[PDB]
Amino acid sequence: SVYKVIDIIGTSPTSWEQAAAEAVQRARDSVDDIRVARVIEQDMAVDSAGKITYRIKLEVSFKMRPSQ
Amino acid sequence: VSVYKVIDIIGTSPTSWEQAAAEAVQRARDSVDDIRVARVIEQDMAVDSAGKITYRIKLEVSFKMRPSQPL
Amino acid sequence: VSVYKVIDIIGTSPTSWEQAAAEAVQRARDSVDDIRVARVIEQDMAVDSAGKITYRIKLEVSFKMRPSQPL
Amino acid sequence: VSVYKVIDIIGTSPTSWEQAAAEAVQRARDSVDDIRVARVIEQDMAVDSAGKITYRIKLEVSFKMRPSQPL
Amino acid sequence: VSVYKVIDIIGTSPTSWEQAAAEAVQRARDSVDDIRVARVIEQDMAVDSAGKITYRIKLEVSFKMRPSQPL
Amino acid sequence: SVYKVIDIIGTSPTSWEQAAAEAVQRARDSVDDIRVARVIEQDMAVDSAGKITYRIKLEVSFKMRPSQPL
Amino acid sequence: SVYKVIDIIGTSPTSWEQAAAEAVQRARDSVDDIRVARVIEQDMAVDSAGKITYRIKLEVSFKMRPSQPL
Amino acid sequence: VSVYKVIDIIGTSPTSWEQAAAEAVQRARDSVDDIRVARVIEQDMAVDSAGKITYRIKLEVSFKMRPSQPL
Amino acid sequence: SVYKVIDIIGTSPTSWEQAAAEAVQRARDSVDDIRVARVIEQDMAVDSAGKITYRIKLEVSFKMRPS
Amino acid sequence: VSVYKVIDIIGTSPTSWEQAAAEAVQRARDSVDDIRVARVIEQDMAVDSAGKITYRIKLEVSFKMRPSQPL
Amino acid sequence: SVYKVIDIIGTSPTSWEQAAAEAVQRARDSVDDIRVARVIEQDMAVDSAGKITYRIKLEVSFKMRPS
Amino acid sequence: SVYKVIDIIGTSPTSWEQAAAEAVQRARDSVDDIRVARVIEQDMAVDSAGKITYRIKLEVSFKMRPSQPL
Ligand SMILES: [Ca+2]
Ligand SMILES: [Ca+2]
Ligand SMILES: [Ca+2]
Ligand SMILES: [Ca+2]
Ligand SMILES: [Pt+2]
Ligand SMILES: [Pt+2]
Ligand SMILES: [Pt+2]
Repeated sequence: SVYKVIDIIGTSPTSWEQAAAEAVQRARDSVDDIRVARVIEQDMAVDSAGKITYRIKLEVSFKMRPSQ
Repeated sequence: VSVYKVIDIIGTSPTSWEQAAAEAVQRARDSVDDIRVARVIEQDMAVDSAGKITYRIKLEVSFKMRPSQPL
Repeated sequence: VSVYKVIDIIGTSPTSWEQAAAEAVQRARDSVDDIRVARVIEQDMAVDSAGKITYRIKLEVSFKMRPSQPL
Repeated sequence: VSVYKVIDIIGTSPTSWEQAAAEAVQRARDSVDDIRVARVIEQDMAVDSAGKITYRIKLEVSFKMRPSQPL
Repeated sequence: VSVYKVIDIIGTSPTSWEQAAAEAVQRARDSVDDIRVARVIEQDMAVDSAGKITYRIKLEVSFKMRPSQPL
Repeated sequence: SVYKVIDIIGTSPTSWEQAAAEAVQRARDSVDDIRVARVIEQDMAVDSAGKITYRIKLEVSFKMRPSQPL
Repeated sequence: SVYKVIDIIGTSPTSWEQAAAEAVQRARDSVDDIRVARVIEQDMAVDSAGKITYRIKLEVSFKMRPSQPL
Repeated sequence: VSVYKVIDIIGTSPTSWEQAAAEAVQRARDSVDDIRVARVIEQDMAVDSAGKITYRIKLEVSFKMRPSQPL
Repeated sequence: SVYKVIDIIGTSPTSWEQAAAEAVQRARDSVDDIRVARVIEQDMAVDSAGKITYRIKLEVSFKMRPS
Repeated sequence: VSVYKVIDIIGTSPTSWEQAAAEAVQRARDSVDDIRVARVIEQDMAVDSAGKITYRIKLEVSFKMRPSQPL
Repeated sequence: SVYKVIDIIGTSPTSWEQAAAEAVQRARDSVDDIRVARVIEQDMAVDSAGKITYRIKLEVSFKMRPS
Repeated sequence: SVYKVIDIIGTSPTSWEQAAAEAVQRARDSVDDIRVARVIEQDMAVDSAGKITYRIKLEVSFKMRPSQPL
């Protein structure tokens, strides 16, 4: 009945959707009761060749197990 | 003499935020016939226990009120 | 008990944001009798190709929900 | 459901913002019963010339948009 | 005339945010007397070294200034 | 040098500019120091007959005199 | 298509609408496809005599044309 | 020169937002001694299919960062 | 060094990503030096046949040469 | 019953935003000894007509209400 | 009377004040009427060896001159 | 590449810059890939003697790794 909230950033060369999804799946590997991920910010990183990386910051909350 | 109402509406899709937006815009157009702009207010995802993702988006749209229509 | 609905409306005017706002409020009062305040949320101008300006203003108002009005 | 309606509503109470919010939610649930989350947008108090306080709260709620339901 | 001053004030209580607000509004009403609405701007808690909580709330109120009152 | 900041509301049946000018002139009654007023918020009161009052909240700042309260 | 966004400030002794109109016209003298100007901020400057100038900041967008720097 | 860690946590309770906030403070103090302020970030309510309400509240807390353990 | 910051809008019938990349590619035509573009706002234009245009407003910053 | 006033104040300095803030706080403390925290709200610079910069900073401070600081 | 508004970023190895001073002085090379610069955002770049650059984004306005 | 983002507060009697460098330095003890720190909030504490402590809240992000559990 008490949850930790954290922000994470996903990235992808394909889409904000895939960057988000990757980040949520990685989070689920280790905290395992994420129900909602809220989009906080979106941006793009760009290199000199013009390759774009889509980056997305998400807020996810998870039930804290009786631990520190 | 033109007064508009503004509402928020949410679309959802397994595919994308663009698809979730398009669903909500289509449903709004079935109710009113002068929507020209829909602004993105918030985006999120819902994740079910099996890890299936649904993309969700809240849009703000305005449309001209008809005389006598309720608030 | 008493519960209220809040909505956002946009008035428009070739003259002023005050006139656009008064038009929106008067239209609102044609439907509900209990509006005593209207908060300004946003203002803009639309411009056509001749340069004719329409002042536009988004207002938030609230009013009592009547039970015989479906949500 | 691919589309959800969103509305903002205000509840009031002489006793708590929690009561003001529960009343607003329960009144909305009378009309649409799949409301699962209500977000607090704004809180205030009205104070009458005797000093009597009314707690007021504005909530945003969403629910599946029905066929033939206005936006 | 009819110019108002707008100020923020914080009330505190071990019991609730509503009581902390009531304390602040009652205190303000004995100095300035035409306060009709108090808006909640921020809420927090102070926790002491023993773990006792003090709920604290920042409110915005406006009151009519006397014709000659300094700023 | 240190400046006090205050927020004030003016009102008018006619315009927000008048509402603002009224608030600003009242401020100028006890301080020759006001050079900018920022609009923070705008609304209208509407009475039962539907008469409108435009109201506007402004922020002003001015030098703190060594004997004034904050 | 791709567009440029800019903020501009108009001023007037008369009204925020006139300040805004004036800035918009100025903008339109250079580009023909401004369709909306969003109000971002309003303020007033006030001189030592208490004379008021209404000032308004607006955000406008227009199609960027080859003969146009960023 | 000291460094502090900042985290956000959410408490919940069927009773009130004050109680939801106290549950989250209690849980935080099980791990750290020196939380002294908890700022309210957001409040909402979750409503189950039976109409039962749970009050939820997101708090931001800071405390001394110790050389061990995570940023 | 000193950088200029500008806002630009890209549009696409396909996606906000395509609208953004269009806008960034065009910016890098006038100044190759852009490394990040932050999304500021997103919206859609909808015509009377219900055809959607996705639009996105980006902030970019670049080394001021001027020149 | 413990109620606090909140005010905004601005300090200025040709040297730094730190010195600007410190000047404001020191002036505030000349009147009210118990100010312990000041939050930065905004920073800017005023620039004169041959390039001299003045750093300015707006701070928010709170302190227990008292009749020598009416409001 | 009409004014142009722009955002600019300055950097410094030593302070946000100096980073700001630099951006303001660079703007003044091009325009004469700048009277206020508002701070929008502050950040720091940090290289792989731990060296810090203070960066600041300012908004400035000035009268827009003919053409 | 998935990153974690956290907020951290540095303090210093010297300046907000030095308070920021303190928090950045401390974070570098834990992770090595921090390249930018964004300022979120600034404040000061002041003691009864007028001694000031500058405080600054920074947001930083770094690639996820076992030693920095979520
Ligand atoms: Ca309560
Ligand atoms: Ca006007
Ligand atoms: Ca997409
Ligand atoms: Ca400094
Ligand atoms: Pt220790
Ligand atoms: Pt008093
Ligand atoms: Pt891990």
